[PDB]
Amino acid sequence: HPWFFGKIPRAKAEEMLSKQRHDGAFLIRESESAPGDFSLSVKFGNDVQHFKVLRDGAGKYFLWVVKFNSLNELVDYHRSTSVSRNQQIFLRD
Ligand SMILES: NC(=O)C[C@H]1NC(=O)C2(CCCCC2)NC(=O)[C@H](CC(=O)O)[C@@H](c2ccc(C(C(=O)O)C(=O)O)cc2)/C=C/C[C@@H](Cc2cccc3ccccc23)CNC1=O
Ligand SMILES: NC(=O)C[C@H]1NC(=O)C2(CCCCC2)NC(=O)[C@H](CC(=O)O)[C@@H](c2ccc(C(C(=O)O)C(=O)O)cc2)/C=C/C[C@@H](Cc2cccc3ccccc23)CNC1=O
Repeated sequence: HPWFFGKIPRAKAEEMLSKQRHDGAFLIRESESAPGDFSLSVKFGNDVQHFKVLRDGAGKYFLWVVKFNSLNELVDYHRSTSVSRNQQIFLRD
């Protein structure tokens, strides 16, 4: 879509997002090294972060595997992330 900028090099992607107002300004581009792969470049305060768009064996896309080592970690995550897939819900007594 409109966030998609195809073969824009990494450098010029950072050049571009660097001249943008707010944090979280982004685009997706083809990976510099990996044929058929995508990179997400995101303006965040003073730098540009680059993420590799991961794929699994079924061909789905993700940035990271969301799993936790404890119940505590799971609870702290979902105090700012919704527990529900279709409703916004957080946290408690
Ligand atoms: N989605 C993610 O990128 C979560 C990851 N990254 C991080 O935590 C980050 C998050 C932003 C703040 C800095 C640290 N980033 C990084 O580690 C890196 C850091 C970087 O910017 O060099 C990130 C990255 C590497 C290279 C590119 C590059 C390309 O595709 O050739 C490009 O510009 O097109 C883009 C991004 C990816 C590493 C891959 C990852 C290892 C890896 C996984 C799967 C496939 C390959 C394939 C080839 C090499 C490495 C990997 C580790 N990094 C992470 O998993
Ligand atoms: N982009 C979205 O937000 C859409 C969905 N995803 C979610 O709600 C999510 C992600 C956002 C945060 C809440 C959990 N994910 C999921 O629901 C899930 C599953 C879940 O329990 O978290 C998502 C999913 C299933 C399977 C894999 C698996 C594989 O594909 O073989 C793998 O590991 O790669 C991965 C993911 C199921 C989708 C079916 C969906 C039901 C469905 C819709 C349309 C067509 C079909 C067709 C067949 C079965 C189900 C559906 C429900 N999930 C969503 O609709």
